Order: sequence, then C-alpha cells, then structure tokens
Amino acid sequence: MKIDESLNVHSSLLQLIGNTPLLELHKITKGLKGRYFAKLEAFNVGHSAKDRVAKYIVEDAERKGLLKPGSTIVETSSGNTGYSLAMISALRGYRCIIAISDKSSHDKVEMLQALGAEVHLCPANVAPDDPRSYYEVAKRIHNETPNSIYVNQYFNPLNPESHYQTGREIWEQTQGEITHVVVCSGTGGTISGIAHYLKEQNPRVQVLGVDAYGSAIKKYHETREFDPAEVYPYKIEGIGKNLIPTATDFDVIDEFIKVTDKDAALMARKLARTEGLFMGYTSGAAIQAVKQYAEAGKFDENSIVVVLFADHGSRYMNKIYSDDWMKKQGFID
Amino acid sequence: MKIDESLNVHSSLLQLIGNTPLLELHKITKGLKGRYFAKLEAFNVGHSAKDRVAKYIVEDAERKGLLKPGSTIVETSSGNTGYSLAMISALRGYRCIIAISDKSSHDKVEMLQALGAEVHLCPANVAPDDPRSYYEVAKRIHNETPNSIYVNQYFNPLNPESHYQTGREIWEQTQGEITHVVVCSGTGGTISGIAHYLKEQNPRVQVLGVDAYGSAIKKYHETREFDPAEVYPYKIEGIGKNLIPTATDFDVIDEFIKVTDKDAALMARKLARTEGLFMGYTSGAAIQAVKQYAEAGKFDENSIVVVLFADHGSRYMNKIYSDDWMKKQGFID
Repeated sequence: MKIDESLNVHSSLLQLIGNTPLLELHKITKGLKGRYFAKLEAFNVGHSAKDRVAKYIVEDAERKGLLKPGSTIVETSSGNTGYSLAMISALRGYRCIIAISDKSSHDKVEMLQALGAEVHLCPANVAPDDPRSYYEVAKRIHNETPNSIYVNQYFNPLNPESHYQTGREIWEQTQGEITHVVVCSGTGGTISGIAHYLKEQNPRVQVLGVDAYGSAIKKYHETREFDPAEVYPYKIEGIGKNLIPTATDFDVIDEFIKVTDKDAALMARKLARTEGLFMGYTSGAAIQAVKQYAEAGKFDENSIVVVLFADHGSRYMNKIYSDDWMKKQGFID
Repeated sequence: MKIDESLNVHSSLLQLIGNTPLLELHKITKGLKGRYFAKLEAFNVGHSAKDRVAKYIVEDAERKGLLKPGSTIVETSSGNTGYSLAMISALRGYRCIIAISDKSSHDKVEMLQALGAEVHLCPANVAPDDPRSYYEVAKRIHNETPNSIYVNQYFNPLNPESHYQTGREIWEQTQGEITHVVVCSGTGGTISGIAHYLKEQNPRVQVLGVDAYGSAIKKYHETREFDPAEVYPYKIEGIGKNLIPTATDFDVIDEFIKVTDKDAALMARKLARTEGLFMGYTSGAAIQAVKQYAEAGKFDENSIVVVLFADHGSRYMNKIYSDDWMKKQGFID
C-alpha cells in the first residue's frame, strides 16, 4: 500500500499544515457590500496559523543541521507559536522550552505541558527589556542551553516568509479576484507574508490590519515612531504589541484599525452563535474590524474580502467563552 | 468568482465534515507488527466524528420537511453530538436543546452554550429510565416542544448509516489493504457503519471494538444478555454504555476489549508527547486497545491496522490533561 495526498493519506503530521479552507460567509456579514470569505487557519493540525511558522522555521533549522533528536527549541510565545513548536518538538524528539506571560490563561500553559514542553511563566506587565519578561527569559535560556535554537518570531524574517504560502492559497482560492484582505497583526508575519504574495500578483489589493487598544502598531504604521503613550495592558492575546517587531512589514500594509477588547469578545461570541464558527479572540477582532472597515466605506458591491481567522475558540474557554470572565471585564451584564 | 472544492473553497460549513486525514503512525506503535494508521476525525469542523452523525440526521430531517428556521433540535448527549448539533443549529437558525449528564466536565457545557444551545444538566448516576436521566429529560422536552425533533442517537438507525461513508474513506485511503480496524464503541454508530462498508468489500477485515470497565457492551456482544453486574460508573466519556443501543450492530463486530480509565488516560498523554497528536480520552483508549490487541497476537507483519481517533484533546483540559485531576483519580502520583 502507498500514501496518496488527494486520498488525504499522510506519512507525517507536518503535511497536515497549510492548504486550509476558504469559507464564504453569509450571515455574520449580512448587509455588507460585496462577498466575504474566511480563511480558516484553525484547520491546521495545531489549530492555528502558527503551525506554518513553526514548520517553516523548524524545517529550515533541520536543513541547516541545527536540530537533531535531543536538541532544544526555545521560544517566547503567548500560546499558539509555543503550541505548534511543542507539537513538532514532541514528534521530532526535541526538547521544547517556552517562555509565556501570565496574560495568557492557564489553559494554554497546560496544553503546552501536555505536549511535553517546559514552560516558564513570566509577569506580563513588565517592559520588553526587563530581564523578567518572556522575551528576555527565553533569550537567557537559549544562551544557557547548548544545542538550542531561539525561534524569536517577533524578529525572525522566516516568520513572514512562511506566510507567503498563505497568500498564495488566498490568491488561488479567490481565483485572483480578491480585493481586500483583513488580518490581525501580532508579530505581523501573517499579514506581511500574505501581503507580499498578493501585492506581487496585484498591487491594487488592499491589505488591512487590525490592532488592539494598548498597542504601538497602528501609530507606528502611520508615524514610524514608537509612542509609549500608545502602549498599555489589554486583554486580547495575539494582536498588537508593546514593541515594534521587524517581522511586520509596514510598507505593504495599506491601513490599520483598532478594535476594543470588548467588541472583539462580543463579536467572537456572535460569530459562534450566527455562523456556528467557534473561533478565537482575534477572529472576533478580525470580524469586528471588517464591520468597522465596512462602515468607513472600504468595500463595495464588487469587493472580494478575505478575513483571516487565526485560531480556534476552544483555547478561550476561560476568557471570552466564560460568562464569568466576560462579566468581570464588564463586557456583559 | 466561483467555488472550487479542490482549491478547498466552500460555500457551507457543512462541507467541512468528512474526508478526514489518515495518518501513518511510527512512534506510538513502535515495535508492533504491521503498519498502523490513525483516522483523524478531529479534523471535522466540529472536532469530532459526531459531525457526520449531526449532518446526516439534520439533512435527513430537512429533506423530510421537519426542520425550518425556528424549529427545535433536541438531543441527549455527553458532549460531542450535542456540540455538532448546536454548531449546525447555530448556522441554520434552529433552537438546540441538549440534555447532558454531570459526568461531563463543565468545559463541554460552556462550549454548547457558546454555540447558543440550551443545556439541561442531569445527574449521571441514575438508571436510564429514571425520569431525571439525560435520556428521559430530552424525551420530555421533545414531547413538550412543538416543531421539534429528537435525534436519539443511541436508537437512531441514521447514526450508523452516517458512518458508512467513514468506512468508504478508510477503504479507499488504505487502497483496499486494511486488515483490522480498531474503534471505540459508544452508541456503536461509528464502528457499525465502518464495519458495514468494510465487510461488504472484504469480509475478512477484522472489526475490533473497545469498551470501558463499567459498561455492558462487551458482555452483551459475547452473550447477547444485558448484565447489570457489568454496569457501574466510570470516567471515560463517549465509550461504553449503561444500556444496549440499537445503533450498535453486534453481528458485524468481531471482538470487543476493555481498557481501564487509567490506561486510556495515560495513553492519551503518551500519544500527545510521542506523536504530537493532541487527542481525546477515547483516542487514548483506542491506542491502548491496539497495544492490548497486539499483545494478544491479533496483528502480524502483513497487518494494515486503522485506529479511529474520535475527537480532540482540547475538550479534556479539566480531565486527562489536568495533572490535578489525574492525581485525584490516582492515575499519576
């Protein structure tokens, strides 16, 4: 017997990454102009878009001889990148060490540990250069650990490179008809890699980012200056940042918009109840951003709008899908 | 622009059900004879094999005129079937009412509510005919509710019928070479529908079921008598039963084997750490059963063994992937 990929038969979990569904939306986008499609990155085996980053960077390190059974992968992550790296590390027999901040719910920490990762919990509300931060904890661990790599997704050019293929998929799945893409920006690797592919096929495609309140990204996109007044703690994970990642290519992004923690959380809940799509916090942010962009007039009857849904609702049971947590934030009565 | 299914472009979430991956395993099955493949039903949009049941029964009811926007779908479920029905009910605008027993962790209840389902929590340790049970609570709600259906998966012949296609996939994905299939049996719909397709193509295919300690299924399979001594509370959800479902076709199942709550939980954890496959409690049971069947001599160097992995690890964060819960059961020190 042999292994056929159109029979959906696979020799490695790594082949269950990429080529995710594009699904047309009709209900959550009711009464907007144009057609709307969701790129469902939760269908990756690791349940987020970060599977592509982890695969691409691990395979690159393997090709460079830097990883063998027993080697160590170190990374700073709020959850998804660490999960994908720990998933691959479990398969390959790598030691995986993740620095995570306590902004993330304990659910994500226990997922990482189920995959066999060593987790270092770090205080969230410290400066990036504070030696207690999850950025600096991971750099130390890397320096102290021989036969280790530091993925460093915020400053690793392989990150947006891995999402060139995401853009290729979006381009082919819309048959070259896409006019706008809406993508939340964390490291910025997803939006930038997508933008690189799409702008090369058609520079008129509008690349629209989503930012959080409390993040420096939008202001930097408009002024190219890091404004500390823009930075303060917020509750959405995986969107926005308290520093400027070089993984973000600000020159290919046409516009940024901010969405509140509250509206993103309510929109994630509304998406689940309306479309049956049980998606993560940033998917709620992304759909809310589509609503805000639409009210600002970005789309017309000829628009072909793709919105990236980065991860799955099952990782947010102690946040936006917990009525107690929502009440405690004041997002619901 | 048009919608192409090999571009993975879809007009409805319902098309993201079925045609799941078959993945060859090399590490968890190290040193067993033959080749081993996992059928990954967690890749359904609803993250379990029950997506197929829900789709098939809803579409059948729609074809029969029994469901329109505002109609009500009632079901008895421990989690997965209710999730899939609530997911579809959210999309279609049906009211979804689920009777669930408090054997299920509160995680599953909150997932159901995120999809907009009305949940009735029921005491677990009551007889099936006790009016407090989740079987009888759902039948009452159905009788009290006009424009409602009662899915009744334990006694609904559409249940194993929906898994005829699962068997067809397994048959094509192994190119007709499968010699054994290992499937946990709850309602029995999955194993029976799979067995119906496979035995019709090749009656020599061995259909091997997995049962829990505390369930009547294995004894009934061997004696065709319901033995109450076989029934007592246990911790694995979605395998075994305290009654005899007619959804189980005992005549196509070659053998049953029991796995302990402890070994299934440890094997789920070992599967995650070894293969990076983060799967549910019954996947741990299924892999443990493969180990037990292998030690009993069921497989040789020419065996082509498919093991069904029914759902995803992310639904078991408060059980087998919680070190506290495992310590409390005595499964780990």
